[PDB]
Amino acid sequence: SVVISDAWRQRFGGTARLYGEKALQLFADAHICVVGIGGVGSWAAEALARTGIGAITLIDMDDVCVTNTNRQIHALRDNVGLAKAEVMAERIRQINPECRVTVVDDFVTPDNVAQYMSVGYSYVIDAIDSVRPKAALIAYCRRNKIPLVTTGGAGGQIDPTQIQVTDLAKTIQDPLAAKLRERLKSDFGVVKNSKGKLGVDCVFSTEALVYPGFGAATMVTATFGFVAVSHALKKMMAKAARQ
Amino acid sequence: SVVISDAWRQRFGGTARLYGEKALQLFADAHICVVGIGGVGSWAAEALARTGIGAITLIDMDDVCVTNTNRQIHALRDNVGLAKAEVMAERIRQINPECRVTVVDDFVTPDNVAQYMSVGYSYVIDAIDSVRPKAALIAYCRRNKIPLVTTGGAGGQIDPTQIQVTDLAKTIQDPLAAKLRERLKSDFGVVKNSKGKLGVDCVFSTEALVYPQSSGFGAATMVTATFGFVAVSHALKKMMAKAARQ
Ligand SMILES: Nc1ncnc2c1ncn2[C@@H]1O[C@H](COP(=O)(O)OP(=O)(O)OP(=O)(O)O)[C@@H](O)[C@H]1O
Ligand SMILES: Nc1ncnc2c1ncn2[C@@H]1O[C@H](COP(=O)(O)OP(=O)(O)OP(=O)(O)O)[C@@H](O)[C@H]1O
Repeated sequence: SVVISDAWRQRFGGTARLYGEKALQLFADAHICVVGIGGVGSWAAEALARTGIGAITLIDMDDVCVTNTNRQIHALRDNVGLAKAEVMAERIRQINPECRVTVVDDFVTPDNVAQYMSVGYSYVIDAIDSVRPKAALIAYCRRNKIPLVTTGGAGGQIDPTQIQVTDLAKTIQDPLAAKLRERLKSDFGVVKNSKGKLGVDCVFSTEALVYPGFGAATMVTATFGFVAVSHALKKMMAKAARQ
Repeated sequence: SVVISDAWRQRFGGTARLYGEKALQLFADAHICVVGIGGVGSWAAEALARTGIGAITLIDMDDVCVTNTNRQIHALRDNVGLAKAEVMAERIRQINPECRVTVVDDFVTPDNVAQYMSVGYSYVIDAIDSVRPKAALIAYCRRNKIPLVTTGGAGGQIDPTQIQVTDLAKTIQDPLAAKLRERLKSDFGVVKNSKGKLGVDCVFSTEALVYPQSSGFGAATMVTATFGFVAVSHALKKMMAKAARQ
């Protein structure tokens, strides 16, 4: 459904060499949504674009702030005060002019989550920090079998080598992930499996949290983003191989 | 000491909250050199800037090519055909206008390495791909006790969770590192000591290589950038430890 141009092949030849032609087409035909374009999600957006994903949706309504500078790819002096999602969309268009980027200038809420998630995404990357919306987002994708990867807390951590993906039920050292399980259970009835799983893939770190509200670093928060994207692409490729 | 301005505190207050106030100033006073502004070094540079490093030198003479798009932070439509180091420098100035950024529009060679490393860097991040000059750079820094972190090959890899740090003698699934060791031996007589170590810290991955599909190894942002990020984290950690020891 995207006809790969010669220019696209120039941009993404390295992607073809790594994942294969079938994968290159799969990515070019994919539509991935990132919700929250902050210290995790902005790097996830970047990585999507640089891996030949053919359509990307970004959901956020916040502006670039100078305090974002330590950990968000869109935080540059001339961007300050502009909407994070539009700034990122403009950058994606510079990475891959043929990528179809949509900006939703809104916050996902429990009342609008169904209408936004129901578009038909290949994958959803959840990089929101507010717990009530995040729980609602995860609950919705999970019930509807919308492929999702969610991300735990990326602040207060210095070691990018401790980042990994596991079922949301098995995360450790992560109070955000913990409070999410709580909310899922009580407000959406989401609960453990036969196997002790919630069936929700989560990027988290095993690192014990560093208290000074938390600080953050690019090397860690970006790696959350990148690990979420690589997890998604792996799943998508495994699915495409199966059928 | 570099004076930390109120604007600096606005940009990097998150850094101070994570690493502490002493570290904020250590980073502001630091001068770190990145050699090779590509799949790994471009993201190393980005990360140094966003962590409040006060001086950064960038060494490369290559230009931004459209084929860099899959894995280099400076590869955008408008930059194609410009010098990588200059493009990256301009971006660092947008991240932190008070960072002092030096561009060396050249390649490191066995004949210029001493002059370029004679500067007194806090740290050197070696992200070059060419094995002969890579050996020359590493051998120079090692002999001179210049703090350095190198990396092996970042291509042919899809899993950013397998990246970690070991001594250069101990890397696996990394033809580049292997050649590098051969060249260190053959050209600088640098060889393993009694404990099996070269005394060179190297970012590598345990991942089995993914060979060319569809003309050398491919690469992805998610992995090559994480190489650079793990290099920066390692360097900052070592710098903080040496400061505390002192
Ligand atoms: N319900 C929501 N829908 C979409 N995006 C959201 C929602 N809630 C939060 N976000 C966004 O998620 C991102 C979270 O990013 P991150 O945690 O790094 O921190 P930030 O909010 O930019 O920083 P700070 O904590 O300093 O305000 C932000 O860009 C934020 O605007
Ligand atoms: N002797 C050297 N000194 C400084 N930089 C170097 C040296 N040799 C190579 N480099 C730089 O190291 C970086 C390596 O990056 P990377 O391996 O991603 O390759 P690239 O050269 O942009 O890719 P390709 O040439 O395969 O398209 C490049 O920007 C390159 O110009």
